[PDB]
Amino acid sequence: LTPEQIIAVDGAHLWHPYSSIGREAVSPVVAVAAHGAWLTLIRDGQPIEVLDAMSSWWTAIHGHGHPALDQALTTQLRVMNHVMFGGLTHEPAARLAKLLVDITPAGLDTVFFSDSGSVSVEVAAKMALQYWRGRGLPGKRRLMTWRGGYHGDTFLAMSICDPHGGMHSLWTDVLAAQVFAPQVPRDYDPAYSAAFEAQLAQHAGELAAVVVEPVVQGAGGMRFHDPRYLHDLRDICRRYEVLLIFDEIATGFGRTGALFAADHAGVSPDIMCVGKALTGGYLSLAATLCTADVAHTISAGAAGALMHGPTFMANPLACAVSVASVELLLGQDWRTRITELAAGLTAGLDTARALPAVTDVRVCGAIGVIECDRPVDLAVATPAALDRGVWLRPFRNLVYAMPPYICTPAEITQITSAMVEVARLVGSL
Amino acid sequence: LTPEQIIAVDGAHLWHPYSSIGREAVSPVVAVAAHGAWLTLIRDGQPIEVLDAMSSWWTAIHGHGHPALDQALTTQLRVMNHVMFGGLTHEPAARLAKLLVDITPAGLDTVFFSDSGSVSVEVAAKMALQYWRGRGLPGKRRLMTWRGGYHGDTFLAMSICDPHGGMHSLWTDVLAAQVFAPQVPRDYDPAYSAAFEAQLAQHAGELAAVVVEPVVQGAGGMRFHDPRYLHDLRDICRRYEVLLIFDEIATGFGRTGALFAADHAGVSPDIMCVGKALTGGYLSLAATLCTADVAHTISAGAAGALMHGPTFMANPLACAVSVASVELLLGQDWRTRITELAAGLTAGLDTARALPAVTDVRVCGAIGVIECDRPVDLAVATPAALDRGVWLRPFRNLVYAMPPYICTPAEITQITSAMVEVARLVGSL
Ligand SMILES: COc1cccc(NC(=O)CCC2CCN(C(=O)c3ccc(C(C)=O)s3)CC2)c1
Ligand SMILES: COc1cccc(NC(=O)CCC2CCN(C(=O)c3ccc(C(C)=O)s3)CC2)c1
Ligand SMILES: *Cc1c(COP(=O)(O)O)cnc(C)c1O
Ligand SMILES: *Cc1c(COP(=O)(O)O)cnc(C)c1O
Repeated sequence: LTPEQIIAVDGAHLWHPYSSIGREAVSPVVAVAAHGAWLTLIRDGQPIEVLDAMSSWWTAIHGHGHPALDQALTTQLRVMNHVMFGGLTHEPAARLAKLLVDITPAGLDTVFFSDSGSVSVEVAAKMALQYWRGRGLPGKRRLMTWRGGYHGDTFLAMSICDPHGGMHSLWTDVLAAQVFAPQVPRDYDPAYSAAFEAQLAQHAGELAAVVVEPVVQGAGGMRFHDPRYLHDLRDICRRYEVLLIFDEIATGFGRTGALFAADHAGVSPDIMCVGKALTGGYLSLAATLCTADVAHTISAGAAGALMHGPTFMANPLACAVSVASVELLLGQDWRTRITELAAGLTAGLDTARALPAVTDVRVCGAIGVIECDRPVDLAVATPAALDRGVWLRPFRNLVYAMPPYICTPAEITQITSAMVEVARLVGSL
Repeated sequence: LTPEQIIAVDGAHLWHPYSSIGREAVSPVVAVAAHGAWLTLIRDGQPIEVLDAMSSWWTAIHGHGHPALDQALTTQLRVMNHVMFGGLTHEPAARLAKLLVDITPAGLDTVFFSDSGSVSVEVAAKMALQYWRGRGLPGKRRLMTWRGGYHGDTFLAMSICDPHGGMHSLWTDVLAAQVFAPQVPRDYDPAYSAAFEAQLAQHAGELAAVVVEPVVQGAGGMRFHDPRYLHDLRDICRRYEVLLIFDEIATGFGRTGALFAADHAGVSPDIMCVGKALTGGYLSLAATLCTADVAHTISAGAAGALMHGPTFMANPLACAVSVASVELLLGQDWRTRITELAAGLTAGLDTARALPAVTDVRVCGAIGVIECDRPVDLAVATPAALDRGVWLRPFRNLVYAMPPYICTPAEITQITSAMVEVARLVGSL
């Protein structure tokens, strides 16, 4: 198919994320290649190379087509594409499980592989509920979180997404009613934690778990909070006998400046989810880790097993590329790399603070955000960035980037310049 | 890692489908290769070649390491591993969407890609709910099904799984309460459809959709029913204005002897799910298709969009291998191939009917089932099958196979021989 033919098929037959059929304000742009930090896109019928400032939705941490990751995939392909994980095991699964247990916050000893972040969140919830059932406490079945969160699109995951953000409005009566604390603030205020505790205390006997995104709330608004809040959550959960689940599907694998965002706080959750960058952006894969205590309690309960098993559980191809991606991250000075990227993002976005429509500029590791005082027009913003050689996708009032770790200083300058200019056009009209 | 090292890591760190940690009666067997219809497994320190009689949980329709599928993957890898589907489109997605629209039951004109069958079921339910909300009838929010079904492991999917088979007593107050008709019989009985209608009639104003597995119920007990029931369902659904959803995640792509199981009845559902064999068993991928009417009604509603969007939506690698797998199937005389396979299964399983512990023998397309009078002990069955050069995984009281389409007549008889011998041992204790 030609780009024109692709557009015709797409408009007629393809759903996109959170999209319509037949009512799209702008056609999607045809992507024809991806290499390193660059996508090749079709603009006016011609192929142009642009920076993947979004890392293709947090995924492309090592860039596209990294020789080591391409090689890992092709190597596994020649030996074993896939076998069922029911009754069989294999080297890619064992290698990955071992790596993940070693590098995640202390105490996370068991690994349940699945196909996506939303599924890994549902697995996490299932672990939590089956845990309390194994303790003879089946009343502990609700979840608590703070506002501003995102945990995926399956129906349980939706129930802990921000009620405004995730629109409880058109989903009233269908979603499980969970417990929501107020939006966690940026700066540390012990009074927020005390209030969180007081609210949790009232519900402790019906709560299985607190579930949060640590340090960075991603799709719900690109908000940052002080790591000390996670220290408080660990303490509150310990004292009131409620499990703590960290959703690191967006934050994992160096993105926030630590290997996992929990490391900023020096705290371990009872259960942890990982996903987006796990395979370095090659293939869908996710994992849910839990402590020995959680695993043994589930296994010793009346049920005797965790009642979940995805068809493609622990897929050898996805596991093999993940092993390569993680080893590639660990085998370099990733901490200095992210620090340099953060510095580059800070320097490049600093000029945005003075712009009339800009309310905030914030950076955390390899994440850069310009917050505006009004919604960003995608029909204006997208071509504005493309003409500058950058692929950006604003959301609501946010112009943001989470660039590949391989981006040079010159590339970060190019990304930030495009971001600043998108923000300039917001306050123009 | 050596096979012994894999076992050690596995026992300590890896969850398996529907399993415990540290309480497994049998260790998993190490798989070290897969090629064509054969797996290389480690048994007592030695590699052995065995037939993949399960097609690696219904996935490996063309066998493992098929050159056309291997090549399709590496070709796509050379150009573009992945890009975000938010604001971008690509050739693999367009090629696959066009194919799927053109081969599925008539009227299924739009395609939503996701990463697993369970997610695709959640997307189907979301489509149905959003459809009725777009019609100003939000009271239509429940689902109806018949007993014996399986639809995946996420929480909404669980709500329509058989209440006994999905131990809904273990998930009492947590699952959505859905409407269950009695187990659909094997033989056609107009009285059953009359009762189905009478029950649906009572709930019509609160029902968004009927959701069923067409013709073959897989994980809920490998049961077959007369296709005429689907004709009745389509009629009932039309007359009472309830959407019809077919879950073809197990039945799709030739498995039951028709391209899709709905084709046995000439029936088109409003929404359809596909998954297991979609990529030929290489990679996780699923799709939910719906009619233009459903798509337009969602798009014209208050939301203006289907509120779902997986990170790896329409992954180019997975889509590219799926294109090759679907084209490979359509490019051969698959119908004759499946008829030959079914004949081989029927001929080879006939002797089992006489065995003392066997209650039924049944075949539908490339699916062969020996139903026993007692739950099958995996500790006996697995080694017994491996001794006969075949990988079999019984569940409950069922010794069954869904072999790769590429199995020769000799290989099919080897599979059935092993199945018969397993059934013979079941009656030996
Ligand atoms: C998750 O909801 C529940 C709760 C309690 C019991 C159940 N039971 C079921 O879902 C039965 C359905 C079957 C699904 C498939 N299954 C499996 O062992 C496997 C699943 C994946 C397998 C692979 C990829 O090898 S095997 C056996 C159980 C479900
Ligand atoms: C699930 O029901 C609702 C209804 C209304 C709002 C919401 N949730 C939201 O608006 C916040 C969730 C965001 C998630 C990310 N998002 C996206 O468009 C994308 C999701 C995946 C994208 C990719 C892979 O490119 S873009 C925008 C919405 C959910
Ligand atoms: C994206 C995301 C999910 C859902 O992952 P999918 O792969 O899109 O299902 C869950 N939690 C968080 C924190 C995420 O960023
Ligand atoms: C396996 C299966 C599912 C779930 O698919 P996963 O990829 O395991 O999530 C759903 N429906 C049916 C009919 C299936 O056979």
